[PDB]
Amino acid sequence: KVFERCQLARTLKRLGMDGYRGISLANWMCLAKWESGYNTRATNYNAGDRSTDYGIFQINSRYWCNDGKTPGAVNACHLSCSALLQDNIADAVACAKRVVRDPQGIRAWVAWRNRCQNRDVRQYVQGCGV
Ligand code: NA
Repeated sequence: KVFERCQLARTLKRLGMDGYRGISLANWMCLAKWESGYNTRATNYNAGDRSTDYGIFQINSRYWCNDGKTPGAVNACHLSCSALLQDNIADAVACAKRVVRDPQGIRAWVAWRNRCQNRDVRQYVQGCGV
């Protein structure tokens, strides 16, 4: 599924993402926008280390989900990476929350650092009723 902007903002708010571990909804929107263009079935294979990024948040298989084909990988979210390719984003949200419970927080995603950190992200939630 490719979410429209505001529908995703409300979906995320309903899932308890607004202010989760101090991360505003606008930051999560900026993250999903730059990681996948709000696309839940997005995938990116990293030929360099044999891992793959999954879903709307492009969560990596080396540490977060199990896809059975990533060397020496772990599964911190305790999910099959398949769960991160569903139209329903509940599991991807549970996993994204798990990611940010770690020291880096929202900084775990380099794209957030490149396109969201110290930027005016208000535009991502404007007019969505959130
Ligand atoms: Na894994």
